[PDB]
Parts: sequence; C-alpha cells; structure tokens
Amino acid sequence: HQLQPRRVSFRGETLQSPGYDPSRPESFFQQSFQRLSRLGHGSYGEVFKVRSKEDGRLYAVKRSMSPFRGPKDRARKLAEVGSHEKVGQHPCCVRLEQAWEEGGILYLQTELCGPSLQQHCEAWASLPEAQVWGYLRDTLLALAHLHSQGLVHLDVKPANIFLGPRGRCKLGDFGLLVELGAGEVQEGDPRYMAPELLQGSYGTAADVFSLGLTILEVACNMELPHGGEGWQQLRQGYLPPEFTAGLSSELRSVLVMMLEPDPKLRATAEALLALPVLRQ
Ligand SMILES: Cc1ccc(O)c(C)c1-c1cc(-c2ccnc(N3CCOCC3)c2)cc(C(N)=O)c1N
Repeated sequence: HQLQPRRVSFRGETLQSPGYDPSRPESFFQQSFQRLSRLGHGSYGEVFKVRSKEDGRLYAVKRSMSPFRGPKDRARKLAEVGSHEKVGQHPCCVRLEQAWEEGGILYLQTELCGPSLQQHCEAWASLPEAQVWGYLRDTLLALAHLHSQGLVHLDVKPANIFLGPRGRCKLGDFGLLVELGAGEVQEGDPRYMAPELLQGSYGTAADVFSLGLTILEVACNMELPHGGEGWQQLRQGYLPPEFTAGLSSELRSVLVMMLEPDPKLRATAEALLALPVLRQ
C-alpha cells in the first residue's frame, strides 16, 4: 500500500483537494492535474505544463526523478520548498502555489511562466537592447526583494530567469538560495560565479555580480568562460571588448558597476534600481 500525499511546507497535513479522492489508486498529481506538455527534464526531475482540476488555471509542476534514498536526501530536497516559501509573493519571482510529497517523490507547483532567458536567446542574432533593459530591471527587483529578506541566490543565470507577460522577467529555482547559518547548498555555474565565492565568501553582492554576467551573456550572445584566463579577465573590473560589440555605452556602464570584483565596491540592487536609466 502507499501512504497518502502529504503537503510540504515549513510554515505551520494530508493533501485534500476538490477532485482528489484518496480511495482511488492514482496519485494526487495524476488525479488533480491535466498534463499538457513537458517543459524540461534532467537529473533534477521533470517539469510539466498542467491545468489544475481544482481551479481550471494553468501551472507548472516540477517532480523529482527518483524516490528519496534516506532521511537526509529527503530533507535536502524538501529544503527547496522552505527556501521558496521565504521568497513568497513578488511580481519578479516565480510564485510557489503548493508542494507535496507522494511515493517518495517531491512535487512543486508554481505559476506557469514562459521560456527561460536561455531559451529565449537561443531561439531569437542579438536581443534588442530595450528587451535586455527590461530583463535587467525585473531581475534587479527580484534581487532587491531577496536581499530585503536576507536571502542570496547563488545561481543567477539565464536558465533560471523566466519570461512573463509584456517583456517581464521572473527569477526562479530557489534550491540554491542561502539565508544570511548558510544551510546546505550545491555548486553554482562557474561561468557566472562572483570571484569572492572562490574563498567561500558570499553576500547580497554575489547575486548582483552573477546577474551582471547573466545580462552580459544574453546581450552579447557569446558563451562565457568556465575557467582559465578568460574567467579571470571578466573579474578584473573592466569589460573585455570581446563581449561588448554592439552593447550601448549606457548598458556597458551599468554592467561594469555590477561586475566590480570587490564586493564592497560593487553596486547594490537598490542603488542600480535608483539610476535614472533604470527608472520605471
Ligand atoms: C516548476 C518549477 C518549480 C520551482 C521553480 O523554482 C521553478 C522555476 C519551476 C519552473 C521550472 C521550469 C523549467 C523548465 C525547463 N528547465 C528548467 N531547468 C531548471 C534549472 O536548470 C535548467 C533547467 C526549469 C519552467 C517553469 C515555467 N515555465 O513555468 C517553472 N515554473
């Protein structure tokens, strides 16, 4: 026999939902959602576009790949939900609707978003810069929100930022969020990593640096180095001309503020948002 689905939350039960019958053998996920498409799959699991039977609206649902192997494995996976709950509701962050576990599998149901910035770039040669400014501003708003909550995203990158309506950006994938102890956290993508993280040092500034390289990459449509001399030369306090062909003086000026190697000299999200060029 199989235990009933249980809600996963770190705030304050078995899952009951209109349309869900525990008497029937299919999973909560099978009974309570219509699977429309698969949006992604990897070792992290699978992500589906679904329609909810409870309210008729569209959502995304992520489910892990294999059953929990032991109590610590379970605890580490469930921690994503606690982190996401700390982020809560914000128009530039992917909103978690509910999470549950059934059959040793973890499900996160969120609002449905569009393609990642990685995907949008790939299927776009370069993005119009007005689009890029929108993505920069919206993800800065997300970072100001995270920092307001004493949170740092240690894996800001094009794959973790999702398009929304009319040019809007939402930051997601909060499994590598840390609170300002740190908690367990996995290896972020070296391409976008702030230099201080090599010495294990982190803070609000690290995700500003990663957003800087994220936006640089999408604006120039060139792969950033994962190590070696080219990695070092993006972390010196200048923009290598290799990456700035086409980029306006205005965008360059803001990126260099974000890419300052000394996290004490690096701009904050709120200071960037207060720049005339990022108004509204
Ligand atoms: C379901 C969910 C739960 C928590 C969460 O934080 C998020 C973002 C999502 C969520 C994830 C994805 C998605 C699609 C394909 N690949 C990835 N990847 C992950 C990072 O590595 C690359 C591959 C992610 C798409 C959407 C969507 N469009 O609505 C979505 N909401």
